[PDB]
Amino acid sequence: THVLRFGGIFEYVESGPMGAEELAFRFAVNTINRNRTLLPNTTLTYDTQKINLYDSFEASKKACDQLSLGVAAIFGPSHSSSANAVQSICNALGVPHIQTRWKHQVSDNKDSFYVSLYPDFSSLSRAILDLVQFFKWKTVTVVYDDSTGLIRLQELIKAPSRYNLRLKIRQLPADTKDAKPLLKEMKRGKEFHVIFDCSHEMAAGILKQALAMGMMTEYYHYIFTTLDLFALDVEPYRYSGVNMTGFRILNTENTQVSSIIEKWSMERLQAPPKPDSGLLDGFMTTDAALMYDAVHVVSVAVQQFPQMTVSSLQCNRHKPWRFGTRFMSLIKEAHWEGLTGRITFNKTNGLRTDFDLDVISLKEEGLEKIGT
Amino acid sequence: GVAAIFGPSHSSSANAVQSICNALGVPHIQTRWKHQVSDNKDSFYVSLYPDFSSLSRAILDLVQFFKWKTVTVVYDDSTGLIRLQELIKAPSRYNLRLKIR
Amino acid sequence: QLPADTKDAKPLLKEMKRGKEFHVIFDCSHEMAAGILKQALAMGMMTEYYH
Ligand SMILES: *[C@@H]1O[C@H](CO)[C@@H](O[C@@H]2O[C@H](CO)[C@@H](O[C@@H]3O[C@H](CO[C@H]4O[C@H](CO)[C@@H](O)[C@H](O)[C@@H]4O)[C@@H](O)[C@H](O[C@H]4O[C@H](CO)[C@@H](O)[C@H](O)[C@@H]4O)[C@@H]3O)[C@H](O)[C@H]2NC(C)=O)[C@H](O)[C@H]1NC(C)=O
Ligand SMILES: *[C@@H]1O[C@H](CO)[C@@H](O[C@@H]2O[C@H](CO)[C@@H](O)[C@H](O)[C@H]2NC(C)=O)[C@H](O)[C@H]1NC(C)=O
Ligand SMILES: *[C@@H]1O[C@H](CO)[C@@H](O[C@@H]2O[C@H](CO)[C@@H](O)[C@H](O)[C@H]2NC(C)=O)[C@H](O)[C@H]1NC(C)=O
Ligand SMILES: *[C@@H]1O[C@H](CO)[C@@H](O)[C@H](O)[C@H]1NC(C)=O
Repeated sequence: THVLRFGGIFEYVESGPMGAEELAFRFAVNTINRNRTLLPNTTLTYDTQKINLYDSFEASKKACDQLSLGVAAIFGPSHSSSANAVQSICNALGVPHIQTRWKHQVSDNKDSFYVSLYPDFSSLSRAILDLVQFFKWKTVTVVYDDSTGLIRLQELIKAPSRYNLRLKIRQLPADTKDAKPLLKEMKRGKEFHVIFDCSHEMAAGILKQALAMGMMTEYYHYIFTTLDLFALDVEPYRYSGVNMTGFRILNTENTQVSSIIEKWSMERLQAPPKPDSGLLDGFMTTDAALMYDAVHVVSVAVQQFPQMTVSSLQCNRHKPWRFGTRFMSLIKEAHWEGLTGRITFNKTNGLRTDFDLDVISLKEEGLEKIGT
Repeated sequence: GVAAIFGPSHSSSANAVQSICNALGVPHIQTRWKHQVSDNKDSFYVSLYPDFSSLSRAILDLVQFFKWKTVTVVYDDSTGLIRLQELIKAPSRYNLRLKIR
Repeated sequence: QLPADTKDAKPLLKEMKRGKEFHVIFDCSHEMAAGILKQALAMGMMTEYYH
């Protein structure tokens, strides 16, 4: 009648409540319900459960609990261990499974009811590979942190088979934040061009230890992979003369979009985020930005189909959801220029391989856009 | 009611049944290599297939007894690049020139 | 000469970095020597080329 119900599975915080991706999902449902102009007949409710992100069975419990309670979509357990579990819950039951962060798609996965609003690393990799040729390099050094990130950079590893690069691949130590044994080698090894593959939490920690090593002269050039380089405290580095270069998807250029981020920080007012870390405060990460888009993309789909009755499904009984294929194809065919530019999926797999990045770089006047 | 589960033998479903066996306590004896995620906090699993952290140095020893200076690693699926970590990272410490296809 | 009023000697050190001067014989008190040595780090003028 006037109610639809989205699911939700998030990490269980203990110290400091309501973590980062949970706020993005709550702020999105409240926004669409408030601004009545979009979707003007039904009100969205939510059933966010909280698990550990490294338990593929605690995820499978809370997935069937939301299926028994009755939902219309599950917005991702957001980690490669339990994402593959809840995806195959949603395939047998028929319910869509909107992911929000990249995982390893196995090449023979025969599932269909999933979309991935995080940009594919089959397209980010060629965006980096284009950017190591506009700068005309012949010797790079890919540094990653966990072993899954080597699958993230396939097209950059396979690149010296067709171009003139000379790859040298290193790995950060897994346990500590002390990568000074690594950087002493790279300073001595004459490697001035680095393509770091880290999260922005670990990218700030290397960028402080690359300053204490004196490896931040005007001879170096760091390309970061993460789409959160705009949220770095780059003020200790802006005068030195380095050229950090990264991509950026979250459109700050639009006034209608940057109004949301200004309205984001007022609920983020209760956050002293320990400013001795290296992260700017009051900025919304790109992982929370995609969850705010993922609610609106499905909200476009329910607008184009008012015949949804949220039924309750059993797991132990095997029966697909009767509005499955009708509602899933509307999600794969959608457009919504929300926070992160154009959201349009790919009809073959269901991923996102068509997006609009902004190449950002470091200058003395801050961290500025130099291309698209 | 069993005492052990002898592996679903593939990287998609091995990670599922491993985390079934961790919460239930039952051992999970694997029999073929998968991608161990570096932050997996499970304990009830053994892997009788030899690790590719040790096969990789066995290959890297064998490309030096033959005294090579130019190799060409060819793999088939993308998981196999994680299989050969220590051979890709090798020209940072030796005199090889890797070309990966 | 350092500016007399401020502790901001970044207009000075931008010239010395650009002027290729790698050898400096600073005459300061240790209160002001610590303040220049922090601003010589934010300018990136503390590589292994300087003395
Ligand atoms: C849905 O998703 C699928 C993925 O499965 C998309 O398919 C991919 O589409 C991209 C489009 O960019 C294809 O990219 C193309 O591949 C080239 C690779 O070079 C090969 O071929 C040349 C010449 O034959 C050889 O020399 C070489 O050795 C390789 O064998 C790339 O060079 C091109 O992409 C990029 O080119 C340059 C990079 O330097 C830049 O201009 C751009 O970054 C450009 O993107 C070329 O476009 C890719 O092969 C497809 N298949 C995959 C990944 O398996 C679908 O397109 C998508 N559907 C949509 C969007 O509707
Ligand atoms: C509430 O929704 C309405 C209807 O969309 C918004 O009005 C326009 O929204 C579109 C995109 O949704 C913008 O491109 C237009 O610029 C908006 N028109 C204006 C600003 O006159 C409205 O902006 C939404 N409310 C808020 C607070 O953003
Ligand atoms: C790498 O470093 C500099 C330092 O940020 C980049 O910026 C230029 O800095 C010089 C200082 O001598 C200014 O005169 C230029 O105007 C700056 N560039 C622009 C576009 O404003 C510089 O762009 C980078 N150079 C290379 C070759 O990568
Ligand atoms: C649904 O919303 C539209 C808005 O244009 C309205 O015209 C229509 O009457 C609504 N349907 C109802 C209230 O059943």
